[PDB]
Amino acid sequence: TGRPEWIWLALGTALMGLGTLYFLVKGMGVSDPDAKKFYAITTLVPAIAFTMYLSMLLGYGLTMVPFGGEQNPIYWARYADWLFTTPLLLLDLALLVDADQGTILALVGADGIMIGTGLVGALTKVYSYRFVWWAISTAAMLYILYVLFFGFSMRPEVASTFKVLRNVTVVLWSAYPVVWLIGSEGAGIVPLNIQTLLFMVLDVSAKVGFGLILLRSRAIFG
Amino acid sequence: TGRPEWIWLALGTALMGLGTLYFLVKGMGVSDPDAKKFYAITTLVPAIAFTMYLSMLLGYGLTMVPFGGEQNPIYWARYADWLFTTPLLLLDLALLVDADQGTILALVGADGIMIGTGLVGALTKVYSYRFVWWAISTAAMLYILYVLFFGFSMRPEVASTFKVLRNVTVVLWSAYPVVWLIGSEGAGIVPLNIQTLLFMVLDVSAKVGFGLILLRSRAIFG
Amino acid sequence: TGRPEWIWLALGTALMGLGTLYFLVKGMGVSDPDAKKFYAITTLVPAIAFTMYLSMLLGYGLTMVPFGGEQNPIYWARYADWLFTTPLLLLDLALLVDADQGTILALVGADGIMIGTGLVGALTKVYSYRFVWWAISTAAMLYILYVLFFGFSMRPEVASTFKVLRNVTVVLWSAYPVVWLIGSEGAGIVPLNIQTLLFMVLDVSAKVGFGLILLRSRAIFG
Ligand SMILES: CC(C)CCCCCCCCCCCC[C@@H](C)CCCCCCCC(C)C
Ligand SMILES: CC(C)CCCCCCCCCCCC[C@@H](C)CCCCCCCC(C)C
Ligand SMILES: CC(C)CCCCCCCCCCCC[C@@H](C)CCCCCCCC(C)C
Ligand SMILES: *C\C=C(C)/C=C/C=C(C)/C=C/C1=C(C)CCCC1(C)C
Ligand SMILES: *C\C=C(C)/C=C/C=C(C)/C=C/C1=C(C)CCCC1(C)C
Ligand SMILES: *C\C=C(C)/C=C/C=C(C)/C=C/C1=C(C)CCCC1(C)C
Repeated sequence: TGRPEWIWLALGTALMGLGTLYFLVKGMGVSDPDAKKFYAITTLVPAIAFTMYLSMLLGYGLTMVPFGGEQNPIYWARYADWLFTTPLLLLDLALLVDADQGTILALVGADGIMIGTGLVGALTKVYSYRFVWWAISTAAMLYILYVLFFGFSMRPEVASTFKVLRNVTVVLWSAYPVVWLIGSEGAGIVPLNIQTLLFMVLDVSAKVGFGLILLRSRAIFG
Repeated sequence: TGRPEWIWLALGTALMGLGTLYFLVKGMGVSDPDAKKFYAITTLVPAIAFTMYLSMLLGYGLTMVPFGGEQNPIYWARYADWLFTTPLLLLDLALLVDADQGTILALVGADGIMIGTGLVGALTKVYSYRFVWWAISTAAMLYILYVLFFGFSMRPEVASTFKVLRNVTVVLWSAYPVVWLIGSEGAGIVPLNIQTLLFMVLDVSAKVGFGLILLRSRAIFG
Repeated sequence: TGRPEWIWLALGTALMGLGTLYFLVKGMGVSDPDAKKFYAITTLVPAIAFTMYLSMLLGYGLTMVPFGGEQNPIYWARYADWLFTTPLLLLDLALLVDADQGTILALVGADGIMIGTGLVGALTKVYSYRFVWWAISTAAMLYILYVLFFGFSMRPEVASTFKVLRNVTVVLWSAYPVVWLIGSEGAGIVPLNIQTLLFMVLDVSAKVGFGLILLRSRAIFG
């Protein structure tokens, strides 16, 4: 179509779709109660992203936001996607390390604030304020990464896989506030099609790649 | 009023209301921890539907959607209703069979995708796309029914009641994608008042009738 | 700014902000699994309110609602705030008394109906109907307070702290339906700036003061 970013949305849609079907088939047969939780989460996440990418592709998950005296196309559906997939993702890490519930609630709450304020920032019409919400969102992100890095005796296999996905999480999650800032959502330093491309690549990395790593570990089996 | 479907919304409102009060009174005295969960769920579900039916009756839970070059009255509040009551309903069946958490998360997630994409379909302005979302929603439904049918040793009483409500669930839930397709939401083969009538009858069946069956079983008691 | 209520929104923002940082620092070091849940909740609640107060201060968490032939400024973000903080608050009391899950689900469900119908009331354009939703919301509140008062052997310390926060909860929560009724949201007997002032004072009392009392108790430690 007329939206140059469509190809990234179509590609994103296809890969989340393919990832969902992979994990869906991959998850067949799994009877270990613990393995099943990781499979459920890891299958659900790209299943949601699939529907959210398709809504952006079809034009539903997009709105227009006035700021800078300009009409800025804001794919709100990315935030809806993140609002559900990032706590699931954290759930993966919490179950991994048998996190305390209080810590999980801390993380999921901080996460909802993270996406919620990033959405608010994305939809805020007063340009300067966009970055106040960015800053607060980023602070919630930093809290989360802090908890994950310096909070989260497990078996060596758990500790081992946790360290991998933990380092993946930091680099990956940290890229999102940077893509937003430089992208058409924030400072408009990079145009929307490039920004969509970037977020697509991070999302598929976070929602299929991350799952491929997790589900490759015996750490998910009790 | 001027909306011919009002009587079905008024009737739906009254019966969910009456059902809530019934289960509320019925639930008094129940001290068994397990029985209390089934009562909580089974009381909450029509309590929510009551508020959602009343919002449709009063005109709040309704929006207008352009497609087919027509202004289509979409009772979005039915989806809000379903978004909360159908996982509760699944919760009833999961607790029944002592489902694994991973399986519950699978089900609740698939359920949210089911209602979420059905809502998206209901609000989609490009007519053809309405049915893409229908198809995806229906696929999530089929997944759920698959899990419930061929996934979900329990006591004979549990197995017995599970089989009943399971068969009820399949026929009942399966009717919804058919009513949407033929109704003014989808192909416009049946007009809105008839479609509302149909959904009211299914909702009261799913939100009061189903609860009457469940709460009639000793299966809910530990 | 031009909104006379801003100072109450700015003050509310500052105090929820200060409260969050206090509990955040206060919560450092806590390793007791149980204490951590109370800290997580009690820190998250004003963290959310902080973001919600700031959204009202900046003008994002506000919409205009036609009724009485007037344009009524409705701070929808207060309801978003409440929708998340009041179940957390109930969670605090449930964990306190080791509530049955069925009872918690009952409470959280009734709570969502409470805020959900109060939001619907706040956004309802037919003036009379505003109070039908108020009445239903209030009935859900009364249910909750009923459960908390005459439903919720614990150690004397638990029973002791529960009784305090329980009495706090009744007086505090009960003030909200009164402030809405007399405030510009309901009968317009008290103007919006006064109404905002009132809700700010209740919110800080409920979201920082209540937490200061809870976190002051050894009842939160296993
Ligand atoms: C361990 C196995 C079986 C791996 C195969 C993965 C297949 C699943 C579906 C396709 C997507 C997954 C690949 C993960 C890679 C990412 C981090 C990002 C790649 C995105 C872009 C397309 C190029 C890569 C492909 C492998 C599709
Ligand atoms: C087991 C007992 C006590 C049963 C009595 C149920 C009473 C509760 C409130 C009213 C509604 C419930 C009836 C369930 C029946 C449905 C499947 C659908 C009937 C809807 C339409 C009205 C006609 C039936 C009535 C019984 C109200
Ligand atoms: C037990 C200790 C350390 C108490 C100190 C609390 C400090 C935290 C942040 C500021 C707010 C908290 C005070 C709670 C009081 C309320 C019930 C309402 C007071 C609101 C208005 C401002 C005046 C009071 C202040 C103490 C800020
Ligand atoms: C899809 C899955 C994941 C891992 C996405 C991660 C999302 C974030 C870490 C987003 C963070 C944001 C911040 C910190 C500030 C700007 C707004 C964002 C929501 C993009
Ligand atoms: C109220 C309670 C229940 C049991 C309602 C069930 C709802 C569904 C099974 C709805 C399914 C839909 C699908 C499959 C596709 C069209 C959109 C719907 C959301 C109606
Ligand atoms: C912020 C924290 C808390 C304790 C707020 C409590 C909120 C309520 C008890 C609100 C109740 C309402 C009712 C009963 C009817 C009018 C609408 C309200 C949502 C204000």
